[PDB]
Amino acid sequence: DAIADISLIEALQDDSVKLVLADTAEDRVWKLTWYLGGHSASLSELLPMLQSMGVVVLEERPFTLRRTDGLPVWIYQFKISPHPSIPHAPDAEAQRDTAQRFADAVTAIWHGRVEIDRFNELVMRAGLT
Amino acid sequence: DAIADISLIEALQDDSVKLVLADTAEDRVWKLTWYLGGHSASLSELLPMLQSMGVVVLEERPFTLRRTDGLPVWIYQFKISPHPSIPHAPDAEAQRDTAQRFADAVTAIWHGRVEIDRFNELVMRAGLT
Repeated sequence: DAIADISLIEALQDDSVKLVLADTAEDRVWKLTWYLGGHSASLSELLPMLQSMGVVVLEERPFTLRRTDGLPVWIYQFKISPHPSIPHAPDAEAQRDTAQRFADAVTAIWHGRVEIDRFNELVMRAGLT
Repeated sequence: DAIADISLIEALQDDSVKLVLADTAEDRVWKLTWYLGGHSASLSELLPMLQSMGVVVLEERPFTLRRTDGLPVWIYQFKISPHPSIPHAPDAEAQRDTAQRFADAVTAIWHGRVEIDRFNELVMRAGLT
């Protein structure tokens, strides 16, 4: 896990943001790793963005460290679960596409390019960008 | 810390709730220990109650264990900060009274005896129950 972590950490820039969404070994539970490259963010603003996605926030674990150039970076492990009414993935390809769309959507939400509303849930419902 | 923890844990009952609010060694930062005696609660419902209090949720740390009678209990450490416009405590007595009112208010919020709105902020603003 250290190889993937330092690779994503080094690829970050000033005030950069990275997300990786994977599935937990159990059923209907996902792990989202959220990397903040330079500045820390509180949960009261980080949670509503994921709430608009339609998933339920279950657990959070914070971490932090310093990069090679002295840039402090933060890592947040989110154990989340999507809404039961959300359809499943017929294959691994659908899971991969949904993960990519989810990461891009939340990244857009953080930058303020969109609004915070339940319309975002359609990304995981109708398979839209 | 173990003496105070097991004392509060043993005093709990089925589906009981306990809160202890203390001040961190730094300035304008508080630590709230939230003990759930029997059932686990997600952050998506535990956070709005504290949001209505007027404080900003900064960090959360989860823990769990089993009691002597086999009852599983959960502990949540919340590192929070009140709103800057909220007045300070002129003495330790005001801090103690505010902590007692805060604990009682949030305990009432969890039981559903009140509503979730910004009116609750007056508890920490005008010193009301």
